[PDB]
Amino acid sequence: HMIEPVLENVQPNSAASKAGLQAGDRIVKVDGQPLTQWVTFVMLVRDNPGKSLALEIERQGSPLSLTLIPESKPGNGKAIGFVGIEPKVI
Amino acid sequence: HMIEPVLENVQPNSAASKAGLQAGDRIVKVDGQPLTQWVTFVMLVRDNPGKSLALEIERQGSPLSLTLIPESKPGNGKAIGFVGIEPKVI
Repeated sequence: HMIEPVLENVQPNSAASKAGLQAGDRIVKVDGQPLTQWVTFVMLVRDNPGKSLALEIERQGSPLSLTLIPESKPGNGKAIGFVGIEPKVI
Repeated sequence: HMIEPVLENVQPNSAASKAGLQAGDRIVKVDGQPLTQWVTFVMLVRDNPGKSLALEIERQGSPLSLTLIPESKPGNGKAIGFVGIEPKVI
């Protein structure tokens, strides 16, 4: 296995904040695809600045659907997504 | 592109600290194996607790050679490498 898609910390507004995402939330689908690694999700975000992603998540074992919209960060090579989530500490 | 192997914050001992790494450092090779993505580096780590890593980095353009020995963290599925680095916020 690798790193499961569970939120460590969410910053304050912060796109992830505004969207309702909490620490401990687990991502289950994005745009109706299941995923199982954090990295899969990260690439998804970075690829969709200001585009809307539809998340099904598990929070306390119960389900939730949240719409999340990456902010747009220069990245200069060239324009990336940003939601403001602290990644689990390696 | 993707995410690059540049270190955001380093932590207080901590195999990464003992090993002598700093925020800003960029990983170039691990056991001669060149890398270009952050995750590539994360994998390498978690997969080698107690094992030891031939490192080549770039600090202010100046190349440099270091050795990392990841601590041995649970994960309990089953025993993972750890160094004490916080990843860029995402």
